[PDB]
Amino acid sequence: TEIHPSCVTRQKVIGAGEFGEVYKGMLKTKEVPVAIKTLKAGYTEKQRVDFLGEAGIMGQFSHHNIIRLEGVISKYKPMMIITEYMENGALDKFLREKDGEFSVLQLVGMLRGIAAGMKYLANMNYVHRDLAARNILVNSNLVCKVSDFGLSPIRWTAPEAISYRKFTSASDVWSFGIVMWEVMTYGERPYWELSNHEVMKAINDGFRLPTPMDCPSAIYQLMMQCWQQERARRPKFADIVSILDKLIRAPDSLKTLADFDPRVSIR
Ligand SMILES: Cc1ccc(C(=O)Nc2cccc(C(F)(F)F)c2)cc1Nc1nc(-c2cccnc2)nc2c1cnn2C
Repeated sequence: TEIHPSCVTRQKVIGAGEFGEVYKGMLKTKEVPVAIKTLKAGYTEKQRVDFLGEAGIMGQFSHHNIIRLEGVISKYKPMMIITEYMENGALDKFLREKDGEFSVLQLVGMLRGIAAGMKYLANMNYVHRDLAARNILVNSNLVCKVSDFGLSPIRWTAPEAISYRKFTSASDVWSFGIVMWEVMTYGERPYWELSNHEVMKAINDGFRLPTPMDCPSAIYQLMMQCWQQERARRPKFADIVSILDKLIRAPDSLKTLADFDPRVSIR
C-alpha cells in the first residue's frame, strides 16, 4: 500500500535506523497511531534496495504475530515504512519493567504467539537472523509481533551462524530458545555477565542456560531442545507451535515446574 505524505504526521523520535530515524506519529484513513521508519536523503543504492525490499516483504507478510505494515511512502522523499504502533513497545524492555506481573499462562501464550509468527516466517522462507526479545513488539492485547529493528547478537545466535554464518530457520529456532528463556525470566540477559567469547566457549563446551525460576518443566525441555548443537536435531517451528499450543490448551501441564538451581539462604 502506497501512503501519501499528507496522511502522515511525525511526532516523537523513538529510535535510529539504517539511514534515518524511527518516529511515532499519526496516520489518516480518526487517525491510527503508527511507527515510521525513514530513509533520509543521501541513502545509497544498497540502502534503497534493503529499505524497499524490507517494505515489500513486510507488505507480503500477513499474520497475527508479525508486525503489520500499514503502508509505504516510496514515491516521495523521505521514503517511509509505516507500521501499526505497538503501545507496549519492545518485549525485552516490557518484561523488565513488569517483573513478575504475569501468569505462567500469559508468558507461555506470548511464546506461542512469537513461535507462530516465526513458523510463518520460516514457512515463507524468511530467515530472521536477529530474533531476540528486543525485536519483538507487544500490543495492548499482550500479543507479540515479530519485528526487526535491524541494529544487527552473539548470545542469541546459533553456533553455526556464529561459526560460519549459516543462518537458517534452525538457527532462528536456537534464537527462539533464547527468547523463551528471556520471557520466562522477565527479560534477564542471557548468560548474564559472560563475555561474548565466554558465551561461545561455554556453548561449544556444552553448557546451556539453566532453568528460570518458576518455569514449567515442559517449557525448559523445549528451549533446551532448541539449543541442540546439531542443527538438524532442533525442533522445527511447527513442532514448537504445536507443543506450545497443547500446553496452553491443557494448562495444568504447566503446573509441573522444572527444578531451579539455587544459591544458599538457610534458616
Ligand atoms: C516502523 C517500523 C519499520 C520496520 C519495522 C520492522 O520490524 N521491519 C522488519 C524488517 C525485517 C523483518 C521483519 C519481520 F519479519 F521480522 F517482521 C520486520 C517495524 C517498524 N515498527 C516499529 N518500530 C519500532 C522501532 C523502534 C526502534 C527502532 N526501530 C524501530 N518501534 C515500534 C514499532 C511499532 N511500535 N513501536 C513501538
